[PDB]
Amino acid sequence: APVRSLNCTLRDSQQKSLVMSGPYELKALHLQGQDMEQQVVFSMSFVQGEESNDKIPVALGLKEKNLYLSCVLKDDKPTLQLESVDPKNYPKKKMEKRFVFNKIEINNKLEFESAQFPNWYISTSQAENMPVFLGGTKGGQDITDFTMQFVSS
Repeated sequence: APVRSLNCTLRDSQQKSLVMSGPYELKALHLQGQDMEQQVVFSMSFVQGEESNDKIPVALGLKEKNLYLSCVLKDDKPTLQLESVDPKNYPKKKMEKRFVFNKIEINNKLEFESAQFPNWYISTSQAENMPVFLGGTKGGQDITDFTMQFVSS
């Protein structure tokens, strides 16, 4: 209850929208028009962590589902996953580190760094219908910057 949330959608800098692939996967694809319906709405929560003018810790859950983006090791590799949680205990202000991302504002765009694995960012691929992932390479050919749209649902 003592958590401030905010509904929104994310679009990568290449203007791709995010959509639920499997029950636990997000995909980024060029979506437009009415078809923009298969687009995911997040509830962004301002949680506890080391706040700053340029870094704001948030948790990213799907709007009315008990599903959260979390960063864990899977094969020794930092990996982004959708994690289901107790729908009674979430969201909360002191989320577990896995669930926390630092939101960074860069040139009217956003980057989400994993608080658990520093310098690892939520990333999308140049190509479409590719899954959203955790990447340890800023710049490069993979996209780590986003734009956010305020919404509601």
